[PDB]
Amino acid sequence: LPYVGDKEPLSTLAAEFQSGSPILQEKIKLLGEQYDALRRTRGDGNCFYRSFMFSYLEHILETQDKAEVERILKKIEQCKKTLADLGYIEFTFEDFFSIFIDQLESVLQGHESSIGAEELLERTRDQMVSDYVVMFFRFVTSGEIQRRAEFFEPFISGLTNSTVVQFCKASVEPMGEESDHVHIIALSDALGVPIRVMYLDRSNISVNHHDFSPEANSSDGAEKPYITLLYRPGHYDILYPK
Repeated sequence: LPYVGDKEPLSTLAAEFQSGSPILQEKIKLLGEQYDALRRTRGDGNCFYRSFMFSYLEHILETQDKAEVERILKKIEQCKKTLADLGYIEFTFEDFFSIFIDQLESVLQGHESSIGAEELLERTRDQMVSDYVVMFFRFVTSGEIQRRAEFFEPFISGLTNSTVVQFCKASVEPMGEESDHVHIIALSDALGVPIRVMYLDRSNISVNHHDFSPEANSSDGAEKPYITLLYRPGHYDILYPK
């Protein structure tokens, strides 16, 4: 029931699908040879954003990579400008920006408002913080898609049969609309953080993956991502390499 779960061994995912498709069972087995743990998110249609929020903040907490925080803060500030250039007035998003930025600061150590791993998890489980951080990612993702509407247009109208702004208002901005590859391209482009997604689906049997990053998403043609997510229909969970 919590928004973000505790770390589990991959064997619990394996037990969960012990009567499932043999293809899925073998992919889970392959997953367990490279990954030590899994962290689930509640399946409410915000899983990609919620799993990204936790794994990213936890990554900063554990690495104390202050230079990475400074980098994303610069990107976050330019996400504010893309939203303003599209006509979003600041009161529509300012609370989403300030709450996420507060978590970025809180997870860096050495000042009055620093927090630890337990309080971070506590905050990602609190709706009045977790949902605001999710809405930040949704607004940042929506702005990046609209800013590059002409580039995204053929892909969105091949997937759906709607315009770009239609897609953003219907399936990016509202809470509970689960993310697809268009969300993940736009978010990783907007924030500049690579994301590895492992696909636990029915396609030799292997677990397909894709690395989303400003470099990999470029149409002209790096470092392995430090965020790894597991995708199933309706689910994005956090994977921990071994």
